[PDB]
Amino acid sequence: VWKDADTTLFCASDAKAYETEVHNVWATHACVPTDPNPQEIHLENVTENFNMWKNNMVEQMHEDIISLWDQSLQPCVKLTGGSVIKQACPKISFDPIPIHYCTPAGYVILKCNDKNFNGTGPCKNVSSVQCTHGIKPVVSTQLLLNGSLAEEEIIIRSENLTNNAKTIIVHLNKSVEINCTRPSNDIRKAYCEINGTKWNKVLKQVTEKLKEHFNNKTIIFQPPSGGDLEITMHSFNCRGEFFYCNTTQLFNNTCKGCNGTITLPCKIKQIINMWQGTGQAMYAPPIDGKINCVSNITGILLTRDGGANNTSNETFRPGGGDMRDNWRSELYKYKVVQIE
Ligand SMILES: O=C(O)CN1CCN(C(=O)N2C[C@H](CO)C[C@H](C(=O)Nc3ccc(Cl)c(F)c3)C2)CC1
Ligand SMILES: *[C@@H]1O[C@H](CO)[C@@H](O)[C@H](O)[C@H]1NC(C)=O
Ligand SMILES: *[C@@H]1O[C@H](CO)[C@@H](O)[C@H](O)[C@H]1NC(C)=O
Ligand SMILES: *[C@@H]1O[C@H](CO)[C@@H](O)[C@H](O)[C@H]1NC(C)=O
Ligand SMILES: *[C@@H]1O[C@H](CO)[C@@H](O)[C@H](O)[C@H]1NC(C)=O
Ligand SMILES: *[C@@H]1O[C@H](CO)[C@@H](O)[C@H](O)[C@H]1NC(C)=O
Ligand SMILES: *[C@@H]1O[C@H](CO)[C@@H](O)[C@H](O)[C@H]1NC(C)=O
Ligand SMILES: *[C@@H]1O[C@H](CO)[C@@H](O)[C@H](O)[C@H]1NC(C)=O
Ligand SMILES: *[C@@H]1O[C@H](CO)[C@@H](O)[C@H](O)[C@H]1NC(C)=O
Ligand SMILES: *[C@@H]1O[C@H](CO)[C@@H](O)[C@H](O)[C@H]1NC(C)=O
Ligand SMILES: *[C@@H]1O[C@H](CO)[C@@H](O)[C@H](O)[C@H]1NC(C)=O
Repeated sequence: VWKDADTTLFCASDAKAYETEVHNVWATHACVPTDPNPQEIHLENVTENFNMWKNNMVEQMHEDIISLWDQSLQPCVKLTGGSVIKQACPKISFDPIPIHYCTPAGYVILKCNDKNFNGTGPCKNVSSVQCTHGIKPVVSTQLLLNGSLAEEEIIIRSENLTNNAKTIIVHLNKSVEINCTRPSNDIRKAYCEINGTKWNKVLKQVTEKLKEHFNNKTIIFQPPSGGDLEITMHSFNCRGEFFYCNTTQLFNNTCKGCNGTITLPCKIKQIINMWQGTGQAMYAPPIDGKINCVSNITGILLTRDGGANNTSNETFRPGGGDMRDNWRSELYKYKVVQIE
């Protein structure tokens, strides 16, 4: 037997001693080797309750990535509320590795295997594990990149869909590749390429889903409605440089003559509004050469518009901000229980 519980966890990863990539370096000195012979035990006829939106694993993971980034990203200037900390800003090596989260002696992780699980509520196929799977801690906005895929249909996730303040995580079942380049030799201009057909058909499918959850209303996509660039743009980090990308072309409800390659305009930014805590950080101009990342779009962060009850439509805008949602998109199937 086992009661819901909250303990300190420990991490595991196959990081490399000689690799100077920051994620490996942090995982070398903060985690242990991954479990060599894992084994999950299936709890026969057991039904368990899960709550992805009220899970402490997420906060512990969040703290980890805040520390990783605090030890690894070295901005030339940092401007946190009166503080103006200055320091050398060498260009660093950057590429996330999977991180496992593991329970201490006396606790275990239950793993929801219900292929249509939405994150909250009950779960009939429950298995126990000592460690989560390898989770890449990919920091980004608007789009979830390089995560897992939904096992069956496209899953919709929300602490409470009725409430229009709580964010709507969409879990795709078919990844969409995003290919972003800063060509070699204005060195701050860059662009991401997406297959239109692939994208647009997926967005169609997403529309289907949202309609079912909203009395099959009219579903409208629009770009953010004000805010800072980290919010109005799809932001992420590629090879250490902060890419901001305009995603207006993706939320074009019109799509006809739009089945080709979608090129979204992007810029690398040196001054960013940080996500760890309040403050600004200045980095040095970008490295030379063809800076590129090819990534899987695996989920979308939506925020539904308020004050529409009295109409026949529901409009959604891409909506990042709280990184804890990124972690939630992989941790949704897990929960810690104190063993009895
Ligand atoms: O705990 C919370 O809910 C808020 N925390 C307290 C302090 N924070 C903020 O003030 N902001 C506000 C600001 C715009 O308003 C955008 C910030 C952001 O996400 N920047 C960002 C930088 C680099 C990358 Cl690659 C990226 F994907 C995103 C989030 C952080 C979270
Ligand atoms: C429960 O999950 C497992 C994966 O761990 C998979 O075989 C299937 O979805 C379920 N199996 C049984 C026997 O219920
Ligand atoms: C998730 O499933 C539960 C039923 O187990 C339901 O109560 C809840 O409303 C669902 N949430 C979403 C977003 O589908
Ligand atoms: C991208 O998606 C494909 C299939 O959807 C998968 O095989 C591949 O591993 C993914 N790439 C990354 C970097 O996760
Ligand atoms: C993904 O789920 C949708 C329903 O939202 C379904 O129509 C589609 O066929 C699924 N795609 C795959 C590859 O399972
Ligand atoms: C709008 O929708 C919310 C949630 O469905 C509801 O509580 C509220 O009464 C509705 N209308 C107004 C005018 O607030
Ligand atoms: C979900 O949100 C709606 C709108 O704010 C609210 O009326 C309802 O009570 C909420 N449900 C829960 C369980 O908090
Ligand atoms: C990504 O784009 C670059 C330039 O647009 C191209 O050279 C490269 O082949 C592309 N890679 C993939 C996997 O599409
Ligand atoms: C784009 O997507 C379609 C449909 O998924 C696929 O058939 C095609 O090979 C992809 N690439 C190009 C260049 O059209
Ligand atoms: C994205 O591009 C459109 C036009 O293509 C522009 O009107 C919009 O302002 C751009 N987004 C931002 C955040 O500047
Ligand atoms: C996604 O995975 C690919 C392959 O490992 C990597 O090249 C790319 O940098 C990743 N994207 C991000 C944003 O981490």
